[PDB]
Amino acid sequence: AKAQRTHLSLEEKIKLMRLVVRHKHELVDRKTSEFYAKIARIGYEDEGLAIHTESACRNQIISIMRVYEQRLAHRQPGMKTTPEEDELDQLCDEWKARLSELQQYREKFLV
DNA sequence: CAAAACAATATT
DNA sequence: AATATTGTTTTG
Repeated sequence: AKAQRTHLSLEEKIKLMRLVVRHKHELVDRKTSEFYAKIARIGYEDEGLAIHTESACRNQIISIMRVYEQRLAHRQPGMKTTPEEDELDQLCDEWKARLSELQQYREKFLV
């Protein structure tokens, strides 16, 4: 997680996503934020990332997606395989699936 | 030099 | 209100 000041991000990104996926099942209709509001809570009370806010919990995770989709279409030569990058990719895929599953439900309700 | 990721902002 | 985005900072 880049941030204003940090030593290693790639590590933080994985740690953050490692929590979202582990809590992808958790979800409340009453309050959507109730989710991201919990991730930033356990992400700073266990991972010790630093400081995050509900809103920030929606921008950070969101940003990681844009990159995941961008580097997903690239699939171009000139890059080497890595364990860290591989894990992050897997975590993103799992999280992406959960988001899609929830979206499908919406379509069922309407049309 | 360039891309990635955050944190806040712009747009719907 | 919710999301991708936009500006700035960090990583590569």
